[PDB]
Amino acid sequence: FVEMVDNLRGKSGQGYYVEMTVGSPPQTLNILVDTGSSNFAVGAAPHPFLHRYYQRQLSSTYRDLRKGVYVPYTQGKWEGELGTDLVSIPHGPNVTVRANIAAITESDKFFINGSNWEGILGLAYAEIARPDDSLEPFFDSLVKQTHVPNLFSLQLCGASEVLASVGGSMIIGGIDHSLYTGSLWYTPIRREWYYEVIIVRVEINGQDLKMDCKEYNYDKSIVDSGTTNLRLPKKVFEAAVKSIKAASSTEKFPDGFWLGEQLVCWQAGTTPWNIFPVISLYLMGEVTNQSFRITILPQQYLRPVEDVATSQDDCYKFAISQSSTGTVMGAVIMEGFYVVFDRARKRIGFAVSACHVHDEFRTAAVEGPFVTLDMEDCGYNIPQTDESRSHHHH
Ligand SMILES: CC(C)Oc1cccc(CN2CC[C@@]3(C[C@@H]2C)CN(C)S(=O)(=O)N3c2cccc(F)c2)c1
Ligand SMILES: [Zn+2]
Repeated sequence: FVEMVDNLRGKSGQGYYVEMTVGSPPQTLNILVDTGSSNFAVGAAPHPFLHRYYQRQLSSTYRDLRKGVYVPYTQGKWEGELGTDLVSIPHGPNVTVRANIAAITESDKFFINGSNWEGILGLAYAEIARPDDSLEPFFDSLVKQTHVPNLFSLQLCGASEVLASVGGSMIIGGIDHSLYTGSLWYTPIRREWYYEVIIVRVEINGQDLKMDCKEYNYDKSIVDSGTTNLRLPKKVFEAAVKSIKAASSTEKFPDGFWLGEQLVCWQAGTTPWNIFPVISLYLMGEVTNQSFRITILPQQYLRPVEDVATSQDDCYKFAISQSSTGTVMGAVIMEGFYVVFDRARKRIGFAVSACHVHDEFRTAAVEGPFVTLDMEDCGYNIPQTDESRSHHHH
């Protein structure tokens, strides 16, 4: 799928985007690739952080749905007008789809200054689409309207006045064998809403965290290309950081470092990578009682940032952070691997990425099988609110 290799770009820590065209004539837009949301939404009015926006009135193929949408999150929000229009991905399949499109008219702390993207491509399922699950996500429309297989795969490749440029591949409708090495291991998608998975075990430098495995998935664990960090539930983050601190103890970093709010530096090329441990997440296998592990290096969890005030040093940000909404396997995890979102088979595949950052001593790894007799259920059941229970699903 050569035509789709290297079709993603971005700035380190500001997301990966794909170029898309919307309307007739086609309006070129850079769109955030987000497996953690399900709406196709685009800046549609001026904003200080946008180099352009979607102009609905200028598309001959635009159809107004005469319905607005309000999308609040913890860290930001967007609102807009719903409609449909012709959509294509120039470095994607040779097809045009009529998809739903939310024209963003108002937002707060959503767009990022310098990110070079003006919209979002929510690749997750209809269950989490706003306003409700009847608003068909883009990927669902693409599959229904064309002969494109119900699968996509992501190879996110990790990195003085600007942030480092990043690259990647979104292979729509297939798996490209040049993007990975070794075996491709699959973990079941628990439920089709977010790309929800189950973590059965966590090790830091081969050492088991020894927590009740439901703690790893409290309240869920998701694969999210739209999130930079590896985000872990409070108790898990504490145990993990305690362990990384102990292995790296010859270096006494400020508190701000471990909170992910401060860079730590070393003379160029002298970074002591070997004092930092590998992190292994064991994911539920397709077979009962089996698991496989995905192992990341500090090259994935220590994000490179070039200091204006310290240009001659290699500086890093700690990219593991606390969560109150479960585990989020963001770019920190994804950059080590080629990830296959096999929707047709309700499973997620992981293989060692041909582009992952490593050294001469260690590599990111995907290894299995690991067996457990009479394996306990590691899944958490989210308390059901009266509001969600009341929803009908016709
Ligand atoms: C590329 C990254 C760096 O920035 C992003 C900017 C916009 C959307 C996304 C994708 N994605 C990231 C996580 C998300 C939901 C959002 C769609 C869920 N979380 C619970 S959240 O509230 O943090 N939240 C978030 C983060 C920033 C702004 C916002 F409104 C919500 C990422
Ligand atoms: Zn009903």
